[PDB]
Amino acid sequence: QIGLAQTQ
Repeated sequence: QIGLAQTQ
């Protein structure tokens, strides 16, 4: 289980 969230 991997959750990866990115914002710029």
